[PDB]
Amino acid sequence: SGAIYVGNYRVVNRHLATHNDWANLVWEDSSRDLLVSSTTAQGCDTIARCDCQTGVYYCSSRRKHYPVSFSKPSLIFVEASEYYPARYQSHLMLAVGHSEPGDCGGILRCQHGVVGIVSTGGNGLVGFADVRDLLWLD
Ligand SMILES: COc1ccccc1[C@@H](NC(C)=O)C(=O)N1CCC[C@H](C(N)=O)C1
Ligand SMILES: [Zn+2]
Repeated sequence: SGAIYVGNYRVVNRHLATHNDWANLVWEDSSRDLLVSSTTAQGCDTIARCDCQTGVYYCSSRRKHYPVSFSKPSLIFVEASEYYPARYQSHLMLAVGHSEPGDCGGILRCQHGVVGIVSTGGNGLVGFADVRDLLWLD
């Protein structure tokens, strides 16, 4: 689990969005595994606007932060799960690092701010849903 809180927006993995997120829906994209909802209180986070390919992410299954080298946002095949059919997920960045299904929502950050959140993984890989292109979050 995990969310980004920026301005009057809450960014979460679409497959983990609550009844409340859907009732205050601003934008969602099944192909990116992202959902944005509106909030009344002002958020604590700031978004990176950069081309960084190194950063640090929080891994809840280890209660630890790990440094990562990650690929540019791209279209990657993701096997069927209990939440989605087999499909291509867009705006996804892969990296070598530990992740388990419940790690989704962990924030990836560079020196410029929030880059994205954990969305995929398996076998020593961790994938992050990019949010740096969503300029309207600011
Ligand atoms: C953090 O994700 C994982 C970690 C370890 C193992 C497996 C995973 C993920 N499976 C894959 C095929 O990437 C996973 O559990 N997902 C279920 C929820 C939706 C996710 C998505 N489609 O973006 C996929
Ligand atoms: Zn950066």
